[PDB]
Amino acid sequence: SDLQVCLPKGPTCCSRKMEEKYQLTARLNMEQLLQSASMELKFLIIQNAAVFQEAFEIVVRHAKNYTNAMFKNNYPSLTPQAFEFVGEFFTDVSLYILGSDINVDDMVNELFDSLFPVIYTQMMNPGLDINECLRGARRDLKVFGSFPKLIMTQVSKSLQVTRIFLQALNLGIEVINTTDHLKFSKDCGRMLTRMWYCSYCQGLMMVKPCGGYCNVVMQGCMAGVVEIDKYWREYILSLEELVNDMENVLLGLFSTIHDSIQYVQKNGGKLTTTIGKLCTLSSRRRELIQKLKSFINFYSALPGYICSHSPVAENDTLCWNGQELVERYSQEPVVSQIIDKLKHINQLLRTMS
Ligand SMILES: *[C@@H]1O[C@H](CO)[C@@H](O)[C@H](O)[C@H]1NC(C)=O
Ligand SMILES: *[C@@H]1O[C@H](CO)[C@@H](O)[C@H](O)[C@H]1NC(C)=O
Repeated sequence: SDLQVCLPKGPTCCSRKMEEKYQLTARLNMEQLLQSASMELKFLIIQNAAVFQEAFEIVVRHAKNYTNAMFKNNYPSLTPQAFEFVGEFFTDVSLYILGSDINVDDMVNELFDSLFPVIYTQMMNPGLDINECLRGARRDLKVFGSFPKLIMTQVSKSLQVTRIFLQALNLGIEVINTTDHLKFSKDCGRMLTRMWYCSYCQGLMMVKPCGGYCNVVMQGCMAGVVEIDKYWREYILSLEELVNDMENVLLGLFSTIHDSIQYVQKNGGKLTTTIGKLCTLSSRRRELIQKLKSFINFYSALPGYICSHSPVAENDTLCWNGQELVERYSQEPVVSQIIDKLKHINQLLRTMS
């Protein structure tokens, strides 16, 4: 008589307060169903994100170790200072891989800025306050040739693809975790309450809602959610485009650095006088992608999941149509944030490869 959701066709066994209860369980039932649909995909990316993050850090640590080892072996006169700017470089390497605001060109530079004064003082002119004059002379006189720019492009290409690979996995975690927190319209909350519970208010014990009625209701409130599909697909294929490395580059840096130190030593005669006057991975991300491609239908199949895991009369016979038991059935802001972040990422993937 005073109900606001359950259309009272005949009498009704539930009051207004019982309509609250049914509306809140409708909310809770929807969130649980969405969360059950997204659990297995969420855990897949969470697993891989944790593994790949440690695997990359193992690579960076191994690359730092070997660069320090070739400094110990080939340039003992540059140690222990060598250990300081090598460690600072690879620390910034990791920090950049994990998404922090680090400038790759500033990394490579600062490395050669710190490396040149000790090369001059210990290898070229044996025999502290003039240090800043030497650091400026490194770049102003281009003592290292194209070696810094060579390393610059060599590592910026591989560190950018590794950084975006991690950023893409985490953002995938972020949007899939956002699905089961998706708040819906007030009209849908009433429709879901009608579809799932308002039959109990009419005194029915085993009646299930119609599969067709569930389809028009689900398509009702997932109209915005389903629009994410196109962008979620493009995210999957763009991620496949990137995987199809950074180890070989980072584990080759010593070689390039060592040759750069030979290069600056080749013109020492004129340089000293001028300055004196002046002063199994790839298998893992392949398996991840093949497992991620099984979830390309996630957003399109989502209304199908909610109806197929809720009790419905698929036959559309002897079912509940939201207001009565029939013989046959007749028949943005958060979502836009998901699409924006998907758009931003997809663009970022497509440009790398
Ligand atoms: C290798 O790296 C680990 C951790 O960075 C360090 O404890 C160890 O001393 C390194 N070994 C060599 C030979 O550089
Ligand atoms: C999922 O979302 C909830 C609430 O927004 C948040 O507390 C939680 O940390 C998120 N989990 C992940 C793995 O992002």
